[PDB]
Amino acid sequence: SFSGYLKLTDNVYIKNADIVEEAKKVKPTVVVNAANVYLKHGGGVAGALNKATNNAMQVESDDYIATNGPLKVGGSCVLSGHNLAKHCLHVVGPNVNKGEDIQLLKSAYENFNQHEVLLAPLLSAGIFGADPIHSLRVCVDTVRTNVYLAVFDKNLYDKLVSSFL
Ligand SMILES: O=C(O)Cn1ccc(Br)cc1=O
Repeated sequence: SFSGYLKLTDNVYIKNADIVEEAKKVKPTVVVNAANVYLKHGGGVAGALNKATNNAMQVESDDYIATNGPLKVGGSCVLSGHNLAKHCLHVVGPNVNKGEDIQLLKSAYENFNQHEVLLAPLLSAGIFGADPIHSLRVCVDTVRTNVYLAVFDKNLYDKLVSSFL
């Protein structure tokens, strides 16, 4: 199971970890991907998860987009977790760098409530441009299911823990 996590609330846990390495170790039922609406897994968490699947996540995602069209910002889809998890929940948080609406971050986190337990990154953090402290606050105030947050950057992990209200 999940180990070495710091408990933030009744249902939110956090660890300084590479989510790919965490997924390979725990083999969770659900790993959350920081997806974009096109499921183009180029960089950040998406690029790293996709590379760990030997591009199988991207091939599967391109078939999903060909059939269904793009996701909405704030939306999600459930696809295979390949060698990382039973399922991958591709969640689209708003990308501030692309001028997307930051109020959609709460809608993005609501997707986590459809899964009892998840391994996840902070939505809209990193290359998505949002304030990670604000993302963690929205996470704790929105997600009611068991979420295990993997924060890649040590300095950010330390700041998130020390500033947590
Ligand atoms: O650490 C993360 O999980 C995401 N991330 C990565 C690197 C930096 Br710097 C900021 C940030 O939000």
